[PDB]
Amino acid sequence: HHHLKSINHICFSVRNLNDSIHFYRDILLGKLLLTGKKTAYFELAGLWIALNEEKFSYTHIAFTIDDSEFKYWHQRLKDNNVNILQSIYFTDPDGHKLELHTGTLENRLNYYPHMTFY
Amino acid sequence: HHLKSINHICFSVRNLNDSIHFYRDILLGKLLLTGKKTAYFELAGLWIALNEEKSYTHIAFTIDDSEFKYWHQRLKDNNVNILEGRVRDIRDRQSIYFTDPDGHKLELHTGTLENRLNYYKMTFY
Repeated sequence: HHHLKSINHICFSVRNLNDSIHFYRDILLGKLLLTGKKTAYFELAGLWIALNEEKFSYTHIAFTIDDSEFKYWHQRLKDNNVNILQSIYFTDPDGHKLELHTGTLENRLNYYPHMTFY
Repeated sequence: HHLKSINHICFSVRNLNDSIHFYRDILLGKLLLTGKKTAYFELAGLWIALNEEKSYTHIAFTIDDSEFKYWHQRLKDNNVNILEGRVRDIRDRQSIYFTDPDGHKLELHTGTLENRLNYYKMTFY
């Protein structure tokens, strides 16, 4: 009893809202829901993302894709000049670190001997 | 051809034991795995990886209205760094803003995306 229920949304600061809208809505195929003065809201991978215009290495957000889609995503990111760093590692136009994976994190947990599993 | 779901989020932290206490004891997540400089948790259905390493972003979780006071008191009782929100965010049981031991800003909210959309009803797509 008493648990946080779910993720509610993520918020990212961005230098240029138009560049970020083409990245999230066209290259990553998220749904644009609303725009305002210096803001945009998307639904992407079931997650509300809020971008805030204000004209780094200590966090990343990873997303799951169908493994049969891996070549489609790698080619899509490559052919849209995305900064690329089975798994794909990349950034958005501001440098926020993102990743695509074709397996759950739990399935990696099953992969890993001197670690301690709970 | 759509991304399916969130896989996990990762944060770098200065002190793994202090972050385990924050995400697992205070926020009631579950510790799933540790390695020399690493810990993984499940929190609110989300997998969180922490990497020990000796603003531009925030992450928000949903809580029920009926649990707002429980959470606000729990964070205060644990000396968590609480940040100011809008006027009436506390009294109207809307939002709590705070940070983890490293400064990563987090939020608890009782309202969803549809509630925010209805509320704003800016350009609506």
